[PDB]
Amino acid sequence: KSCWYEEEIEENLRWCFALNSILHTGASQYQDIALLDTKPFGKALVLDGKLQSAETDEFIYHECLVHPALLHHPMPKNVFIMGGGEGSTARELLRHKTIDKVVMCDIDEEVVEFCKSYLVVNKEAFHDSRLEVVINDAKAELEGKEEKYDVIVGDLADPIEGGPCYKLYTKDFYELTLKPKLKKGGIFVTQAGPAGIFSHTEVFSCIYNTLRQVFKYVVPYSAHIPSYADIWGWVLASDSPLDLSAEELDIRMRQRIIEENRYLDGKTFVSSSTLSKAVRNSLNNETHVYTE
Amino acid sequence: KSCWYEEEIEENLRWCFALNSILHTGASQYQDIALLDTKPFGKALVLDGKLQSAETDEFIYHECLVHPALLHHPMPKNVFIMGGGEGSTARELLRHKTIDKVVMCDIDEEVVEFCKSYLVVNKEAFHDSRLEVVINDAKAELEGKEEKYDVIVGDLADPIEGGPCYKLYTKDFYELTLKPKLKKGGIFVTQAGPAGIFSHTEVFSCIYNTLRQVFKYVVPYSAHIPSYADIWGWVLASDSPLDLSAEELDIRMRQRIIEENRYLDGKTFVSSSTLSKAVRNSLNNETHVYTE
Amino acid sequence: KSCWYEEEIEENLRWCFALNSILHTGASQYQDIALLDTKPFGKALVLDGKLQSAETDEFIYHECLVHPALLHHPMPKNVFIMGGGEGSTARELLRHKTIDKVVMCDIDEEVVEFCKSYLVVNKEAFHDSRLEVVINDAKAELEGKEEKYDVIVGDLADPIEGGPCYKLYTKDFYELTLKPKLKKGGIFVTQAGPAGIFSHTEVFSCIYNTLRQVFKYVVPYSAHIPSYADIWGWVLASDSPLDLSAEELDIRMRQRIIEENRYLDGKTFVSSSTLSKAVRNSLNNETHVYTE
Amino acid sequence: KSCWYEEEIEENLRWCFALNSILHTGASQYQDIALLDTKPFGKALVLDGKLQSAETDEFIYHECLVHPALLHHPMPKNVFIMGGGEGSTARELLRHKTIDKVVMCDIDEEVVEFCKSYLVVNKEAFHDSRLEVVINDAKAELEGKEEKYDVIVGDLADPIEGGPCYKLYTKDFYELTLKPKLKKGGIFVTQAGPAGIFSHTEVFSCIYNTLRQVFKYVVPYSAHIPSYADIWGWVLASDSPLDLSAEELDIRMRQRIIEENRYLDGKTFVSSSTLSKAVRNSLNNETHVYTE
Ligand SMILES: CSC[C@H]1O[C@@H](n2cnc3c(N)ncnc32)[C@H](O)[C@@H]1O
Ligand SMILES: CSC[C@H]1O[C@@H](n2cnc3c(N)ncnc32)[C@H](O)[C@@H]1O
Ligand SMILES: CSC[C@H]1O[C@@H](n2cnc3c(N)ncnc32)[C@H](O)[C@@H]1O
Ligand SMILES: CSC[C@H]1O[C@@H](n2cnc3c(N)ncnc32)[C@H](O)[C@@H]1O
Repeated sequence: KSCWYEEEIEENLRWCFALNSILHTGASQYQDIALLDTKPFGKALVLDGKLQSAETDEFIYHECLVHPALLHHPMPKNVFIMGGGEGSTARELLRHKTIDKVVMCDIDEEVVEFCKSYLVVNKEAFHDSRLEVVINDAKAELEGKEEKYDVIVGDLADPIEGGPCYKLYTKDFYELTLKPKLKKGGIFVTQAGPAGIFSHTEVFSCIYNTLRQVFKYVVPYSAHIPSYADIWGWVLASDSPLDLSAEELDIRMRQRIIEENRYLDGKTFVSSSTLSKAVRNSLNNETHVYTE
Repeated sequence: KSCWYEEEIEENLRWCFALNSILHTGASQYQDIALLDTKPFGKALVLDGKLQSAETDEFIYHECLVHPALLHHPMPKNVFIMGGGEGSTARELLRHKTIDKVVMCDIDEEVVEFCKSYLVVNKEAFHDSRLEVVINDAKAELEGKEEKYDVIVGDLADPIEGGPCYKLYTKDFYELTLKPKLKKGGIFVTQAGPAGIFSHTEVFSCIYNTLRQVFKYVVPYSAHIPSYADIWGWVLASDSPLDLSAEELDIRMRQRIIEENRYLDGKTFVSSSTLSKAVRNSLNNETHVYTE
Repeated sequence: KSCWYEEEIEENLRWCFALNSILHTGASQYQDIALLDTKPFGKALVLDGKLQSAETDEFIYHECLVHPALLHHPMPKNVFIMGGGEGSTARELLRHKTIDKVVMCDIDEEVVEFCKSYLVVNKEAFHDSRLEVVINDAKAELEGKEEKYDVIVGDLADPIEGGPCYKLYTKDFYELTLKPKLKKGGIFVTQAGPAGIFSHTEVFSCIYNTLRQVFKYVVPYSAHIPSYADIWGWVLASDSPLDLSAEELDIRMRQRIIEENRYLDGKTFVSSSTLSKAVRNSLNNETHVYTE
Repeated sequence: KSCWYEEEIEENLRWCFALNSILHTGASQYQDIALLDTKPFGKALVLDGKLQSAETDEFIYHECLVHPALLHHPMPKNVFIMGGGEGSTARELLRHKTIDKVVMCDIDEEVVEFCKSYLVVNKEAFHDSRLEVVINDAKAELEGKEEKYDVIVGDLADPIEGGPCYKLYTKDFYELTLKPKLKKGGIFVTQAGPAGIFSHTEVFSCIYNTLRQVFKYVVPYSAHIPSYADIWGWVLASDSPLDLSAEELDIRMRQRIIEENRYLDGKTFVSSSTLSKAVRNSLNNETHVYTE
C-alpha cells in the first residue's frame, strides 16, 4: 500500500492508483513518456504526467474512437490517423477486413518507438504490412500530400488555446485542410475530450459545434472510461448521412471486423449517441467555434 | 490545496476531494455520520467513511431512482421508501402532483435528524405534510402493516453477505414481503449498486436476476455519477409492463412533475436503459439469485 | 483516517497530518488564515497554507526565539517584536519579571484579532497590561518612533527576494534602522529559517552572514521542531558580548522567568549553539549579504 | 509530481517522498525488501515498508553510530556488528586504519545479498578483506563463539515487545552474553531509537537506563536525520570512561580515519551528547529496565 501514482483530474480532485512499478521511460522534446505498472488498471501509458491508456480499459476508448466511423462507411479502404503513436487506434482499424492501408501520422517518434516496444498489445498491429508510420505534424502531412482517405481519425490531445494540437480542431483546418482529403462518402471522427455532466462544456461542445460549421452531418457520442474517472467523447462528421440502426451496425461488425468487440455493439452505439438532457442542451446552444 | 478527504473507493484506488471544512458529525448504533464541505462537489454526506450524497450531483442519483418508476405508473399516489433518511428521495417524490402520501422508513433516526437539521436542500421536503417519517427496519415495518403502495422505493446500501441490508434484496423478501404490499399495477424500484463496465458484476447483475425470478417485467438502467467515479444502477420491477416512449415520458413529466428535471428527460431514460454490450450479456446470462 | 492536511515542505516531500476539523478561518489582503484541529500536533495555525504554530510543540520555537536573548541581557526592560501577531512570542517575553513593556508590531490586524480570540494559550498574554499592540509594518514603525529598546525580536517570515519581509533582513535595515533603536547593551534576535543539514543554506547562513556585517557579536543556534519536519534556526546579535555558561543561564532563568521552561535550560542552549561540522562550515564561508 | 512513496511514520502522520522509480525488490522469512529511487533522498532501502537508509543522509546515522565508539577506544582492532546487512556500518568501520577485522552478523542473508548487489556506495566495503559476513542471530552467534571484541555495534531494529530484536536489548543479554565478549577496555554502542522531544520516551530512555544497570560509563547522544523526520539516538557503554575533548576527537580522526567525515567533527559529538532539558530529565529519571 506504499507507492501511488496520483493525478489531479480536475483541480481539487485527485485520482490515485497503487503502483507495482515504474516499468520504462523515455522523454522527447514533445513530452515526458512513462509506462507504469498499476494495480487497479494494469500497465498505464502516461504522457506529461497524464494517463493516456490503461491496460484494463483502453479497449473502450479505442473501440469507441474507431468502429463507429468505419462501420457507417460502405467500404472503408484507406485511413489516416492524426496522432496514434500509442498504436491501439491502428490495432483497432486493422481488425477491419475492408482496410488496405492505415497511415499513422504521429509528431513524436519517441512515442512510436516506445509503444512499439513496450505496449505489446499492439505488437501485431505495428508489424501489419498495411500500416505505414509517418513521423510528422499531421496538419503538415495532410496539407503536403494529395492522397484522399475514406476515414480520417483524430487521436490527438484536447484543443487548448496556445497549445500544440489546437490548430487541428479549427474551422479552417476542417474546411480547408481536412475535407479536401476525404473521398466522397468520407467520414471524419475525432476524440473530443471529457463528456461528463459538468465536464462536457470544456471542449466537447465546442468541437461538436465547430464540426457543425463545416460538415453536413455531425454525430456526438460518449462512453465511460473507468481509468479516466469520467465520461469521454468522440464526434463523427461527414457530408453523407450517419444513420444506421443497432442491428445494421451489428451485421456490419460480424461481416467486417475480425474477432468480437468487447465494448461496442450496435445498441451500445445507439445509447452512446443518445446524450443526456443537459449535455444535448449545451451542444445545441453552443456558439463557440474554434478558429485561427 | 491543503485539506483533503480521501476515500479508497476500490482496492488500490483512492479518490480525493479538497475540503473547505468539516461541517458536522454524528453517530448511532448503525453508523458514523459526517457532513463535509468539499470543493469539487459541495456538501457531502458521509456514512461510515463512505460517500453517500454530494450537493453538486446527487440530483442525478435521486432523479434516476424516483422519476422512471412514477412516470410509468398511470396514477401513483402512495409510496414507501426503504431507507431515504438523507431526504433527497423524498424531495424528488414530492415533486409529483399525483402523490398524496410518502412514507420514509429509515432504521437510523440519527441519520434522519442529522439530514433534517443540516441538508438545506431537503428542508422543505422534510416539512411537507404528505411526508411521514417512520424509524424502523423497512422489512419489519412492511410485514407489520397491511397497507399497500403504488410504488415502493429501495434506497438502501448494497446487499453485502452478512450485512444489515442483504435481507432486503432476497427472492423471499421480494416474493413474500414486498410483492404483497404493492397495489395492483404496483411498481418497485431499487438502487442496484455499481454498473460500470467491470463493477456491474458485484451486485447489479444479481439484483436484476433476483427481481426476474419474482416480477414479470424488469427493466435495469444506469447513469454516471461524477462524485462516485462510476456508473450507478437501478432496477424497475412490476407485474405490468414498463414501456413508454421518450415522447410519452416527456409529456408525463410536463403533466405531473413540478418544475424541470435537471438530469432526466425521456431520451435520457431510453439511453439509460440501453446497457452496453458486456453489461447486457452479464445481466442476461446471470444465474445467482439472492436467498437467505 | 479520511481527512488530512498536507503540506509540501520541500518540493517532492509531503508532510501530512490527520485532521479532526477545520476550526476557524479568516483571510486578509496579507494572507489566508486558518486554525486546524490536527491529530498528531493539536491545534495548528496555518498562514497562506503554511503551518506556523502547532499546539504540541510551538513552545520549542517560542522559548528558543525569546529566552536566550533576554537572558544574555543584564536587565531587559523594554522589547519590540517585529511580527508576533500569533501572540506566543509575547507570552514568552511576558514571563520575564524584568519586563515592563512589550510592543507587538504586526502588519496584519486580522492575524492579531484571530489569535487573540482563538489561540487561547495566549489569552493572558494578550490581556497583560504590559503589552502594547501596534498594527503596522515593523520597518515603518521603527523608523517613525524614537524609542529605543533593550531587545528587538524578529518573528517574521523568511526573506524571499521580491517578498513582503525581505527588507527587514537587509544589511541597511540592521545598520540604519535597527541598531539605532537598540540601547547600549541591546540584543537583537531573529528567527532565521530552516537549519537542517541541507536546508541551512537557504536563508540561515545568509542571515547569520548579514548580521555579521553589522553587529560585533553574532551567535547562531538551532533546534528541532517536530511539526516543522526540520531543524529551525535563530540568530542573536549584539555589540556587547554574548557568552554565558549553561549554569549562568540556568541561574538567570530561575531568578527572572516565571514558571519552568519546558524546552530550554542552559545546557540546551549551549548544545543549540554548537552547530554541526557542515553547518558551521557553511556559516563560516558564507559570502552572501542581503541588500536593498 | 505524479509518483509517491508514502509511509505512516507515526499514527496520523504521513511522510511522502516523490519517486523516480522502484529499482529492485526481494523477500525472506524475516522481511520484505525494496529499493526505491526517490527525489528528495536518492536511493532508499525499505524493509517491511519502513524506511531504513536513504542515500542523501545515511552518512549521518552511520558516522554517528560508528565513529564515537572507535575514537574513544585507545586502539580498536576487532569489531562485531549485530545486524548491519545494509553495509554502511561496515563501510564506516573500515574507514579506520586501526581496524583489522569486522564481523557483520546479520540474521537475514537476503538483506545482505540484496544490498551487496544493489547498494553501490557499499560495494567496496563488502569486498574488503577485513570484512567477514556471518549469517546468524547475533545473540546465538555471540554465545556460540568465545572470541572477544574491542567494540561491539548494535545496528538492529528497535526493541518492541514480542519482536525479533527485543532480546538483544535486555539486562540479561548485556550482562551475560555481550559483556563477556568485550575485551578489557571494550566499548559497546547501540542505535537506540527515536530521540525527539516526545519520541525519546518510546525506547531511547529505556535503552539508556538498561545499559546503566550493567556498564559503569554510559553516554547517550543524538542527531537529526532528515529522511526520518526525527532525531535519532545512540548509546555508548563501557567499563572505562568515555571522555575526550572535541580537540582530542578531531586529532584522533585525523590520525585514524581515512578521508574527512562528512557529518561528525569533535564539536558535533559534544553537541550530540548534550541532550535538551526534557530529554535529559527523562533519561535521568527513567526506571524501566528491559528484561525477558
Ligand atoms: C497526448 S497527444 C496524443 C498523441 O498525439 C501526438 N501528437 C501531438 N500533436 C500532434 C500533431 N500535431 N500531429 C500528429 N501527432 C501529434 C502525440 O505525440 C501523442 O502521441
Ligand atoms: C447508506 S444506507 C442508506 C440508508 O438505509 C438505512 N438503512 C439501512 N438498513 C436499513 C433497513 N433494514 N431498513 C431501513 N433503512 C435502513 C440507513 O440508515 C441509511 O440511511
Ligand atoms: C508568516 S509571517 C509571520 C507574521 O509576521 C507578520 N508580518 C509580515 N510582514 C510584516 C511586517 N513587515 N511588519 C510586521 N509584521 C509583519 C504577519 O502578519 C504574520 O503575523
Ligand atoms: C531493520 S533491522 C536491521 C538489521 O537487523 C537484522 N536483524 C534482525 N534481528 C537480528 C538478530 N537477532 N541478529 C542479527 N541481525 C538481526 C535484519 O536482518 C536487518 O538487516
